[PDB]
Amino acid sequence: ARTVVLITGCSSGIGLHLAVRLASDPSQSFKVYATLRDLKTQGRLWEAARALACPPGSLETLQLDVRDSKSVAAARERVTEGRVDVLVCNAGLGLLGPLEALGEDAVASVLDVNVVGTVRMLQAFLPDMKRRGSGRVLVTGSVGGLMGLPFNDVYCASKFALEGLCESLAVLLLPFGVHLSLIECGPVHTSPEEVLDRTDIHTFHRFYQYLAHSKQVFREAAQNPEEVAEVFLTALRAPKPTLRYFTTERFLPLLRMRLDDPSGSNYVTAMHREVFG
Amino acid sequence: ARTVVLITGCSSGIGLHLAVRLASDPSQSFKVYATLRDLKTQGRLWEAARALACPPGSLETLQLDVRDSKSVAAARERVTEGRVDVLVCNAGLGLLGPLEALGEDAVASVLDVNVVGTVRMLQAFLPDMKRRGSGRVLVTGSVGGLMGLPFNDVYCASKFALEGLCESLAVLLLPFGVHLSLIECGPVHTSPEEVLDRTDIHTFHRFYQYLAHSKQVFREAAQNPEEVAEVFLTALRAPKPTLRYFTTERFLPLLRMRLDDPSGSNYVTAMHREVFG
Ligand SMILES: C[C@]12CCC(=O)C=C1CC[C@@H]1[C@@H]2CC[C@]2(C)C(=O)CC[C@@H]12
Ligand SMILES: C[C@]12CCC(=O)C=C1CC[C@@H]1[C@@H]2CC[C@]2(C)C(=O)CC[C@@H]12
Repeated sequence: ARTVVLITGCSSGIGLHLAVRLASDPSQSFKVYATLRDLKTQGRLWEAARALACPPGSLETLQLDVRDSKSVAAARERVTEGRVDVLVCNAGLGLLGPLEALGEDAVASVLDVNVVGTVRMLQAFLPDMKRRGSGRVLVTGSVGGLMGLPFNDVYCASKFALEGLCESLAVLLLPFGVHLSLIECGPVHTSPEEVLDRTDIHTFHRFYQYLAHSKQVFREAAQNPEEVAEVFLTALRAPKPTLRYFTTERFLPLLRMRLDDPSGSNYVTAMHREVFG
Repeated sequence: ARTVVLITGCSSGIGLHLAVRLASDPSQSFKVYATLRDLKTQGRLWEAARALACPPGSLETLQLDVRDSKSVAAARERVTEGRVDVLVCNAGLGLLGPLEALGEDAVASVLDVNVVGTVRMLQAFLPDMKRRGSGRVLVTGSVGGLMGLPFNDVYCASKFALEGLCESLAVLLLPFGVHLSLIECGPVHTSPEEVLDRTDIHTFHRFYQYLAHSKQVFREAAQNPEEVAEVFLTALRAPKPTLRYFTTERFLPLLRMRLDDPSGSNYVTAMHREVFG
């Protein structure tokens, strides 16, 4: 029997690279259900799949919108094996800008996709894993889920939310045989005018500085998606997986500083200087 | 000029005690706008206010539903002074139970009130604080926002979400003169049949154990609301407030263990043993 894997958010980035890495594995051990919110975006996945020569039947695409529990249930029903060995909750949205410049709908959407959509996947797929006493859940996390980043208030809110969701579930799942793990990613290679109308000139200037700083960190530290995707595989094959895997060690010093001063003052000062010099 | 304070969620608990502590201050330095989602619940606030003899005009109630940006805007307009010196984002919901037993609407509501509602308060009130270069924002946090608790997956999700929201905003607000702080609270003195239908017998049994453990921690460690409310006041009067204040030192050892093993394995094991013995 092959390992059945269901991944959300496979139109690009991590989810696309992980789906074709697993489907193309030389051992042919995995059957992958790559899900996408809109099947019109599946072309890059099929072009990457052909390039790694995934065997016929190793990869299938399903439409799955994690904002809708009916779409979640109908994709679950399309899993012909009647079981999901590995569930990868990767679907996600970013949101960048002055908090007061973000639309209310955009805010609600980031939380609904990143947080409620993961809850909807877990409600639909966990019960069967708990009953069989086996199953692996991998959740794409971010450094933004471990420490707060300026102008990413809502995005960070949603990634910190996943840390608390997963850690709470991990405490309960320990003796059930169901393993949950977050894969903590740094940056990965994957109008000024409207913002200026919704904020003050100083905040706008600080946003510019954040953006110039961010592009520089990205240019210097973004990892290839193949390297990040391999951390998922490592977590998948660990006999007793930990709650968190880190794709890089680059942000651990910032992490440790944050974690060693619970008042948060050292972190706030250090991150303001790191971003705004 | 009096310090104008606007507090959300004042029908009971922390928000009710803080509103009457501030309005009854012997110095008469504060004017409090105590807001409630449903004004039919304001009786306990007025009974507590009379008992502490808050002077006439020291305390006013406004209806404010943080799920609705129109209700947020109309309460802002009722602030006759045209300024809010201290904003207290305290409105919040709990959610307890097996993740698969929680209704989709209940999940969405906890996030919308606890997380999006705080975002809506900050969008409505921050810009004026940034323009004046002064203002204090206090957010009620929880130990459940710092570490994951079994059967509180969504509640923890929402409190961790506030940590990432506030920390992200704090990094930007540092030089603006606007101070944001989380007040980290432990427990504070403030049908089996439907759950059994939505989960397995083992999860149900574990829920019972969590509940018996929780009631015991509460009975032994719940703090009086007057003590918790005073930590808000302390943060309010600090000339250079920190990002986080802790109402107690009881959970710091668990916190430190969690923070010293980034893999999360020590935390998961220690919390499973603490709750389930
Ligand atoms: C937001 C971001 C860039 C875009 C991206 O794709 C992934 C990340 C995560 C790491 C962020 C970084 C931007 C700059 C940050 C604030 C730092 O100085 C340290 C943490 C780092
Ligand atoms: C959920 C809870 C009880 C009800 C309440 O009102 C506030 C809290 C926060 C502290 C929780 C506690 C329940 C039991 C927990 C899991 C522990 O063993 C350590 C942390 C503690």
